[PDB]
Amino acid sequence: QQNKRLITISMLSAIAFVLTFIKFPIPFLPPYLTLDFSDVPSLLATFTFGPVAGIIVALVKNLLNYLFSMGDPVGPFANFLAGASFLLTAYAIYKNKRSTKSLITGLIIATIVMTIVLSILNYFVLLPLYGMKVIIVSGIIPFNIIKGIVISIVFILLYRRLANFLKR
Amino acid sequence: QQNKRLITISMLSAIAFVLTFIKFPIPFLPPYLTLDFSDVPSLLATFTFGPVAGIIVALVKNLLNYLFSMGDPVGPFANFLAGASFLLTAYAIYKNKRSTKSLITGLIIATIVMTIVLSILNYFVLLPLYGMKVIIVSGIIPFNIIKGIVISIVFILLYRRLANFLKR
Ligand SMILES: Cc1cc2nc3c(=O)[nH]c(=O)nc-3n(C[C@H](O)[C@H](O)[C@H](O)CO)c2cc1C
Ligand SMILES: Cc1cc2nc3c(=O)[nH]c(=O)nc-3n(C[C@H](O)[C@H](O)[C@H](O)CO)c2cc1C
Repeated sequence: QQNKRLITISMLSAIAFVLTFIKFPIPFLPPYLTLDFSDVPSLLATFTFGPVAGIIVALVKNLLNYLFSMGDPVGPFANFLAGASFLLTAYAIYKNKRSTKSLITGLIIATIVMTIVLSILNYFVLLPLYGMKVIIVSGIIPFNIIKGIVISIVFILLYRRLANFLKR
Repeated sequence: QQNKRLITISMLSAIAFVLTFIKFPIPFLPPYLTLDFSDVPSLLATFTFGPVAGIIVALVKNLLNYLFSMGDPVGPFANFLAGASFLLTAYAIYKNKRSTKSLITGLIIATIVMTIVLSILNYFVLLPLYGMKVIIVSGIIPFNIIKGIVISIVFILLYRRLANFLKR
């Protein structure tokens, strides 16, 4: 039971960690911003268990990616922050009344939050990925948008294909 | 707490799943027997939490490997059985009185069990990896032995290098 939740959380983290390495920077946009579906399983986790289940996934994926894809000891962090802010608000919307109309709108406000909060913390995190400008933040945002959207599209498709033997 | 256990179990499963693909059949021995350290983290899991924590890891690693490295819908199973039999007895030895002397001997009896039980179930599982002879079982055993040993050596080294800031 508790163990059933734990087992699946683990599987989702495994797949996420994997997809962590299938990253591919965006044309015309900065390359420290890479983009992967290490976040889609984070979302299946959250719309199956808690948002806490979700956060566990975004978090474990990022830690592992840290040790290994090291040399970028911040990138991991930004990827977590986006993951969690977005998954949190998106759940903090699909949470309330009803479902599907709510899920999708939860994803739209989700990417909007994510982009805001991250363009903010990016004006106090782009600096430490010097350790390891405004025009830079307007290479940032365009990115965040597409991540929001695309993760949403992919998530949505798969979450759909759960109807299969979720029932039928 | 419960969540701390769950987090680390997840990390260990992620690393295991990964190491699942770094496999490399043994010279002079059959090639459906591949050999990987997808089992070492299973062991760190068990000598840190339950043997149940251990089994969760050997199990999640094998499931994922199933879906993906499919085409071998039995290999996954045999890898689980070895993993669990060995990790189980090895813990069912380091469990009792004292530690280190017990840990190592737990690994010795562990590989001896694993080899026995698997050469057994292999005389009623080599057949279904036709679906998907005695001389074959004496390409099997020599394998099982080296897996026991080598996993043990590797496990032992790493488990050691936990002294670092496990304390100092
Ligand atoms: C400086 C820096 C900024 C990042 N900003 C974002 C971001 O704003 N949104 C996002 O989804 N991922 C972001 N990432 C994550 C990036 O896609 C991923 O962590 C890669 O591992 C970086 O190589 C950022 C990474 C770095 C290093
Ligand atoms: C027919 C068959 C027998 C196997 N026997 C063993 C075994 O005896 N011991 C072991 O540790 N792994 C065994 N494996 C696991 C193998 O190393 C791994 O799971 C690969 O996925 C097989 O291609 C076996 C796999 C197959 C297909």
